[PDB]
Amino acid sequence: SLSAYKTVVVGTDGSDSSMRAVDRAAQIAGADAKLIIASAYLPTAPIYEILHDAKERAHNAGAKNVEERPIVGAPVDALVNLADEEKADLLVVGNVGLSTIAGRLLGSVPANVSRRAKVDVLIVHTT
Amino acid sequence: SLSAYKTVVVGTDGSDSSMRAVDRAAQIAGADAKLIIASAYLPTAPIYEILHDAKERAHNAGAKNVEERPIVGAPVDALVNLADEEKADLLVVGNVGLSTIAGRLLGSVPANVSRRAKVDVLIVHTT
Amino acid sequence: SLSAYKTVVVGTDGSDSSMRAVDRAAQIAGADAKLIIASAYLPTAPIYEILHDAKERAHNAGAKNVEERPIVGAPVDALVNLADEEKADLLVVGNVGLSTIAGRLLGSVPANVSRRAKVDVLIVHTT
Amino acid sequence: SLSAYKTVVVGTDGSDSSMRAVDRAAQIAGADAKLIIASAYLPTAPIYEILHDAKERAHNAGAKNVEERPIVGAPVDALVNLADEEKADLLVVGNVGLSTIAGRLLGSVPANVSRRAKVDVLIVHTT
Repeated sequence: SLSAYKTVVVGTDGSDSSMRAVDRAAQIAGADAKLIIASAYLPTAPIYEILHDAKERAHNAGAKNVEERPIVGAPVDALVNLADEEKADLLVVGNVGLSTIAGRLLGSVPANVSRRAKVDVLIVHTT
Repeated sequence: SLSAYKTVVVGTDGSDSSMRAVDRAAQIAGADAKLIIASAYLPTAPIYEILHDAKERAHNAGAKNVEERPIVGAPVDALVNLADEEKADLLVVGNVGLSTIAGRLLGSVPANVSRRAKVDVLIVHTT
Repeated sequence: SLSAYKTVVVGTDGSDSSMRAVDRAAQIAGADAKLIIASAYLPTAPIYEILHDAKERAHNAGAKNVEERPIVGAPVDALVNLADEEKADLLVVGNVGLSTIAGRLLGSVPANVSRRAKVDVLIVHTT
Repeated sequence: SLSAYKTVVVGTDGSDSSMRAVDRAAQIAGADAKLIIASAYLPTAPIYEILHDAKERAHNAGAKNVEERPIVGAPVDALVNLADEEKADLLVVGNVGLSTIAGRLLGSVPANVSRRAKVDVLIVHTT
């Protein structure tokens, strides 16, 4: 008798593939959940334009409670910290990878399956 | 303009973790989506009792169009095969892993982040 | 003109796969390199017997300079710390995994290939 | 007991990263082992030139028995096939990855640890 996701965080770097993850995250967050869009600062900084556009796409997709957020430093650690400070219950990202031997050999199976079967993959954490 | 998922496939082994994944999967499939519950066969077989209970769990969660299906041979290839044959647009599994050096060192980052942040992780496929 | 590995760290939980990784790590360390054998502490603690035996097997494999080390807390973070503290140049682990749908879906590709092609995999870091 | 590797394979795309992995693979191949350099085809031919540059770097690294070999189709499967056809006992790749939120979140832990500790990672298969 679980409840719907209340705090969704989605990462975007502005790529077209990335925007699809934003849309899906928007559809899930809807009008009752909080949607946080994040982007890693690799280098007004250009990231803010990416966040703004992403925030607009989210609104057009149905997300009413949207906010942007730059990620600083080692992205994954920052993301985990964000999830904890915002008590996120769902994290979303768009699949991506390299078509080279190394790029593929060093990947993760979930990302691989997602690409192989052109499907989305959901990992449910355990208490 | 994104609509909800139509064909949701979830994996389970009968453990507690798997049941949470089933709940979440059911909650998403709801009533207007097809929910296929899969389980890997690895020695009527006891797997059918697990699939039956999971099926009832999916029902007690809101899933209507529920159906069970045993996974045979290499589970990933089978799963990829099942999704392609059923036009699935969402695969779901409960997180799981080993806590030994090798167990943790050989895993995937999404699995790891899911555990560290006690949050679910969604990988959205691209074109 | 890259030279041979000088400081090798291998992890073991005392299983048979792990012991094979110990033999391989020992074969690489030989008589001119330092071999550090690590094991994650989960719970004289039983971990010391496992370490002692691993040390014995390393010697019988030609490794002259071998020391044991218990790993505490989150395993990967402890391993990264050890590698930094001992200036390691090669980490070794025996492949391992779960055979359930989730176990396989959440794994890494390098571990998958290792099992698929029954071969050892080596990831070379970059600057 | 165990003996050094006899058939070593190493993928490369010509990148600086790949070249470092070539050097390491060659250092291991030495003179009494065969080094098979591989490169994905279609991720006087661009791929053949890369393979040429690799054979030369390998030779200088101390590799005696070297041989170029283009990979066709999905790199991983081809690599797995190549491994079995050549009965390779070791695969080598240069660590590579994306720095975006998705890029790091979707990677594998072995690749990640290799980057964090700037160390090489070896996964020993079981039997």
